[PDB]
Amino acid sequence: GTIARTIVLQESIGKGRFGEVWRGKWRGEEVAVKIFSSREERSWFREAEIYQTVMLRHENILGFIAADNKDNGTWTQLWLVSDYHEHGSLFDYLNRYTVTVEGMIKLALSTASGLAHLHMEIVGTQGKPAIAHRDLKSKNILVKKNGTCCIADLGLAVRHDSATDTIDIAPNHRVGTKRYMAPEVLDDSINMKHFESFKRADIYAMGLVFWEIARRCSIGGIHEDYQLPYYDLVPSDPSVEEMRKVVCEQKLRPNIPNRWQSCEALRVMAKIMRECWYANGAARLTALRIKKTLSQLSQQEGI
Ligand SMILES: Nc1cccc(Nc2ncnc3[nH]ccc(=O)c23)c1
Repeated sequence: GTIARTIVLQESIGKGRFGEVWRGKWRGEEVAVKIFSSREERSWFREAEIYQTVMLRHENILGFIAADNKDNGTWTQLWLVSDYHEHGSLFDYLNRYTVTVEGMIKLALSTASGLAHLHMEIVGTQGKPAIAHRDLKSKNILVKKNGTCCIADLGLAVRHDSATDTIDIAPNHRVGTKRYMAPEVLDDSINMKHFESFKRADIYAMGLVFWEIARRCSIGGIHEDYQLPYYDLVPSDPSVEEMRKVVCEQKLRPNIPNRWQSCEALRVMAKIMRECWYANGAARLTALRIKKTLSQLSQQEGI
């Protein structure tokens, strides 16, 4: 179509399970283009569908531009064009850098604001359904030039129909990254007919992302090396069974160092992590509550 024909692909930046991401140039601006082959149409259409949700746009959700198709004369490519963020993922960003207390708050608060907006239902003519991500992880969050985050990779999301309490794709199977799966997802006790259960599972994964950020907070030169949650307990690419034995059976969570109690910002962050990590989903903090807590901390710090 008219958009893909005017875009020049410059570099393949990533190869995921669904599609390949490229840095492209559109009307002289950098854009990110996710390309799927003809046989991945279901995945491409679903992601285009979630990104076109009414009232979805928010400073902390990846800016979607357009879905399109491009025929090179041999095969057709299915495109999803979005805003380009040079830092890339929060995973890449935390591996490369350490952050200040201010930097940590900015990353955590923006992640929570994006999640609170996904989770929020807006009632009306131009109403927005509540949305649950189902695959929140530091590799699915991007860092913007201003040091704030935006949630990306919404292709596995589910949308709620509030009047009937029904989910748009009626999920009957476990999806997402095994390492970040909530205890109720790992042991398959989650009620997949209960939308609030998917919001609660996202909060647990956001808790693990906050732990990743806090390790990289550098105070008086003190900080931890980058690690994925459960790095000390499971192998790389862990199985459901491996995760379940740790999270559900032994009931372990990532370690919270006592030295996070000697700094106010880290203390608040530690308290949030613990309250995201309860085995009972109903006891977890909401994304709005986390946003309110970190907004108060940001104000106190003068960011
Ligand atoms: N869901 C979705 C759809 C289309 C592109 C993307 N990825 C990106 N978007 C914007 N900047 C980026 N920078 C670096 C790596 C990326 O992967 C990236 C995700």
